Amino acid sequence: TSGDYWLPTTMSLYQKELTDQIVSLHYSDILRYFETSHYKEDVILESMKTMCLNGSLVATHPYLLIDHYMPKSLITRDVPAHLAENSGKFSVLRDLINLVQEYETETAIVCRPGRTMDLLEALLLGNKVHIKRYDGHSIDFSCTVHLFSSEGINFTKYPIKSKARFDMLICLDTTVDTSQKDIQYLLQYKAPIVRLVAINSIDHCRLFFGKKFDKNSREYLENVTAAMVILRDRLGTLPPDLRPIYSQKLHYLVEWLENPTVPWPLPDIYPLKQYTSMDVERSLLT
Amino acid sequence: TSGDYWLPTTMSLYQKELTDQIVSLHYSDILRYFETSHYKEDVILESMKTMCLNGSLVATHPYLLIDHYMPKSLITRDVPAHLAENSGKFSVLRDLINLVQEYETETAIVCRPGRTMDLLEALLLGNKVHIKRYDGHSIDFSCTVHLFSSEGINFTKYPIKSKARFDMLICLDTTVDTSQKDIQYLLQYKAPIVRLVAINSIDHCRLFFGKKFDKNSREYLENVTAAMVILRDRLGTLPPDLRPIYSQKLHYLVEWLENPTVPWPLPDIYPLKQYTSMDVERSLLT
Repeated sequence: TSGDYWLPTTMSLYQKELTDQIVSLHYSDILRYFETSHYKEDVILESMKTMCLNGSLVATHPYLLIDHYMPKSLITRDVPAHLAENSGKFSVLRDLINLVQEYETETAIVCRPGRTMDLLEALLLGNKVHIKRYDGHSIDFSCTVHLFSSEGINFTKYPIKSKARFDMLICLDTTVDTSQKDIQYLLQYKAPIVRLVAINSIDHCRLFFGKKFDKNSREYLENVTAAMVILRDRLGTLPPDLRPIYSQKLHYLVEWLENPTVPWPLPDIYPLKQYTSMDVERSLLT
Repeated sequence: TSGDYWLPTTMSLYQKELTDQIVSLHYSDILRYFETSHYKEDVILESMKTMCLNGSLVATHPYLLIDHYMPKSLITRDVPAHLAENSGKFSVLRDLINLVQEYETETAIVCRPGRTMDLLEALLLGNKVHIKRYDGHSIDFSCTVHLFSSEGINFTKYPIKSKARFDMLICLDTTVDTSQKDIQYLLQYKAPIVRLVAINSIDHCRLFFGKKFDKNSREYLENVTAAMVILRDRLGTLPPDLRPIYSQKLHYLVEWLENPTVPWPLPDIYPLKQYTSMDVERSLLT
């Protein structure tokens, strides 16, 4: 295929409920937003913005949104499994690095800076992997995983030590813009993009409609929020045919990890319906 | 020891947050309750009551409180692990029946009727166990697990088929009154009580102060609610010395399952502090 693939992930029970709660907090704002369509009050424009942000943080990990109860130490042996258990996306990734840590490879992961980067590292300490960060921060393996910010790197204070290609570039959140100059640099080190996408979540909406309407388009923001709200009851659950692949811990993907030139083994990004303002109001009544 | 033992359990991340949310919903009522100490308005008396009930349902399983997103089928192979993952108490019990299913034994479990009973069954379908219910409802193993209501049985429409002792009686919730005539009947079938107690939760409060003050005592209700609210930041986390035992999946308890006459391997119920109305107001400001 194209070198640009999505890897759908699940949602925790907790991740599903937090999203249902985020939507409900913004109930009034959502209706105000679709009602007075053709002015968009900034109280309300930004109420939708923060809603999509919050739903997006949860989609990757609930700790990005709700701090307390978070382990004082992210370094203890129990942490990696605790984090995977509370994010369907971390789980998928944990299964993925379990396959690639079997290889002599440099693998790149791009995600937003800050706490996302520290939880990614916390997680990867449960894999047999070297971890390199390029933000001056942090807490005998054949595979090294490099963590890059999606919001600006700085290769002249932190150069790539590698020497070798990145065999794949993983996108953890929809915060990553793979077209930016810094990521296009990583992709050409001598590279396939796999995007971790929680099914039927804001990630899935941003991705799919990101084609459709592009930019900070009118119909983009609207379709993305209508679908986030409406699809909110089908968060993180896979079509029945994907289920054995994930249950078998993504072993399905080994031939593709062997030959990254081989066609992507999984279905293309599932289409998301175009929803009406009336579609959204129905969903909110229920 | 005495034949009456507690088995501390953990809390899910989701279980901890729901409890922090339940407490917060009742913020005003809690302060009103401790403020006008010496009249207790029933609006407020029952506000504390429902708070303790809700915190107690979550302590056993969040689905007892928040229905939606709950699997349409509790019978599919994935369900048992999904339920254990969302209740620290279900996890402990899953580890426990993994030990005892190795034996030719009749094991009794008492819990409140209704959905608690259906989730207990859902869970136990993931163990190599026979399951008997005595409430006319439901969805080659050496071990059979009998599920009894804590709120009245009816042995003359559903008699014990067993023929053999119950080697242990497990208390899932604080809903079980082991002194009642129906449970004292089960305990003498020719029996050790193990109580599944989520640490630093309402279960732990009811148990500990249930000695202390007994009955629907004045100081009982008050100490139990002050401690629930105050201990709400230390929900479900074990003292460091218990952690390998649970990490090693309760294998620590096998010699005791071999000889139930052997002294209980674990520490006695940890004491809970007596808290002030001023103690509770501090906790609520923070």
